[PDB]
Amino acid sequence: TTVTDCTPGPNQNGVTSVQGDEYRVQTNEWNSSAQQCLTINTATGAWTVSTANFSGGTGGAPATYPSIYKGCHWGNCTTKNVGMPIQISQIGSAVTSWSTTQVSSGAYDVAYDIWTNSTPTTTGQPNGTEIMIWLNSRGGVQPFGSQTATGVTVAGHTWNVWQGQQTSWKIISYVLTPGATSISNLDLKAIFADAAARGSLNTSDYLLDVEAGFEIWQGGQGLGSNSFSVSVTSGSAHHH
Ligand SMILES: [Cl-]
Ligand SMILES: [Cl-]
Ligand code: NA
Ligand code: NA
Ligand code: NA
Ligand code: NA
Ligand code: NA
Ligand SMILES: [Zn+2]
Ligand SMILES: [Zn+2]
Ligand SMILES: [Zn+2]
Ligand SMILES: [Zn+2]
Repeated sequence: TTVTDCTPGPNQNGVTSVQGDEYRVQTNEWNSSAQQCLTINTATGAWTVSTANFSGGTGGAPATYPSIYKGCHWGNCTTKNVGMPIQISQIGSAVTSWSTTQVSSGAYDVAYDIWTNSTPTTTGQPNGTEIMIWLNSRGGVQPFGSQTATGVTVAGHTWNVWQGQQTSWKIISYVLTPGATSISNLDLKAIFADAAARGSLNTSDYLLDVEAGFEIWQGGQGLGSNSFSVSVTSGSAHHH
């Protein structure tokens, strides 16, 4: 039940189904051909960056974003107990937990990447909002855009907020302050409400996916995911 995927970027994505295809793990080396290997437990969904040593500057785009997700990434979709796509305004609840393993070397973030879109499906780049949630970072890396709030309270935690404009979507990043290696029962509905209040999210958009992993600029070996869960609910109770 343990698989190792080194699919080289920048144009190939290696995608591994885990936990009955409730989640998928992707190499997603979207900006590099440097060696990157993931080791993935398909029963538990745990994974590790077992081989990586990225080099380059700490500015601009990262080399890679190896990640686990529920929902659709560029048309590659999970198939069990999904709850997405769903219009943000129609979400009943949305909760996630993530436990990570970090290394005190290199330059990276430890981040959720959450996509929204005007229509419920897309084959490519979402056109709504990218919501990032940085549990931690090191090595001097910073979020896209500009810091627009400092030490704000959202969904029971304290954050700095960064907002930016990409070519066809808006980005908002919640930077946990101080950083940590895990988060439990994070209320994404509360995050979405805040992002809408701050002008970064149209709540008529569809939520496409919830991803978590590491944007890596330098290093990367030994970063990992111990456990990951996403629950997005809708509809009413009904048994047959
Ligand atoms: Cl910007
Ligand atoms: Cl689950
Ligand atoms: Na499940
Ligand atoms: Na660079
Ligand atoms: Na980024
Ligand atoms: Na991004
Ligand atoms: Na809530
Ligand atoms: Zn990708
Ligand atoms: Zn906290
Ligand atoms: Zn905690
Ligand atoms: Zn905490």
